[PDB]
Amino acid sequence: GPVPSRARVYTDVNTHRPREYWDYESHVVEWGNQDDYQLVRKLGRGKYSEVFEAINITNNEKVVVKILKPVKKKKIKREIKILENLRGGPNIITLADIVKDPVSRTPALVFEHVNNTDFKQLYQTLTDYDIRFYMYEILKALDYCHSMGIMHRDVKPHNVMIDHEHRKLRLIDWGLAEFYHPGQEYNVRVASRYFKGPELLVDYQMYDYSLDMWSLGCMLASMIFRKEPFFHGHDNYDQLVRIAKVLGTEDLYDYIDKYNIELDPRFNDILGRHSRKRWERFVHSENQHLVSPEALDFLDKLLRYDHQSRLTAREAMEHPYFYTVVKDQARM
Ligand SMILES: Brc1cc2nn[nH]c2cc1Br
Ligand SMILES: Brc1cc2nn[nH]c2cc1Br
Repeated sequence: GPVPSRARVYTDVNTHRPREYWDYESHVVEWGNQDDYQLVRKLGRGKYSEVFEAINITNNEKVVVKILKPVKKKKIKREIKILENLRGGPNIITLADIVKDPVSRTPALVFEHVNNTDFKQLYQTLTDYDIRFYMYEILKALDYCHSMGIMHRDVKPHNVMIDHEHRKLRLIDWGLAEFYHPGQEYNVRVASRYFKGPELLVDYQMYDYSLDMWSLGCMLASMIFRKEPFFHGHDNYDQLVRIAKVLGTEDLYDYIDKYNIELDPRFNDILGRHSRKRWERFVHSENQHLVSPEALDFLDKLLRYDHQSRLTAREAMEHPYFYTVVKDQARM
């Protein structure tokens, strides 16, 4: 059987809180009236999504309304409880209200207004400095939610709303976020293909906060190398092969042996043997301005097979890559 794992940081934070904090199934929701709002327009968030710009009639304030997709209410209360727990945290989207349509009875979340400019639309046109600035901003949100015992699990450019004129950033879509409890085995069918950590791909269930750090690595790699996605798999099996071709197969199989992972039979033929590639392989004339020794050292320390080996959010924030950002923050 597989070898147990525990989080390097924030391991027992939920244990030391009242049951009410994390026992989201016992949470009682006071449902508001969706009649306090009027939808203005549908926000283009993809096919699955049902997000709208709206106006709160009571005070003429712009808001964003997310109509919850028919789901186990377990998941609904989970997203609500996580949002409520993280409310007011650095770069976390603010849940304003919780409502139901009186006729349909369908649940909906009302958020603080933000522009519909997600990071995917801006993150391939950024300067060196701005990549570091916004990465550091994302890291604030990750450290906070992890410090509060929550892993996001869907960290990707599409879930990062950015107001580039006022330099503001919000981490959004907490619908896959879950509370970390040491020993718990989690669902591995979370996150999007290109940002799925190796632990998800080999079906290692006892993962932690460090999942989000892999996803952050994938985003960083994609930005500095101008390669979208960085790991471009056909499916979940070929995704790990794409990773394997960069990180190499030696650390992969070492990782499998360390945690005694029963590797799916399909993987046997498709992985092969590959060297660990030096990051220089991905630098070219059109991306050389975004790539530095500091960026490559930072990237390397996020993208590890072994989830234990990856930088924590706080450790990442104190990496040399962010020195000029930290400096400028204190100046202001
Ligand atoms: Br306002 C509002 C109007 C709606 N029509 N159908 N669903 C709705 C949800 C909200 Br909130
Ligand atoms: Br825009 C937006 C989209 C979201 N998806 N899930 N939560 C969200 C919050 C906002 Br604000």
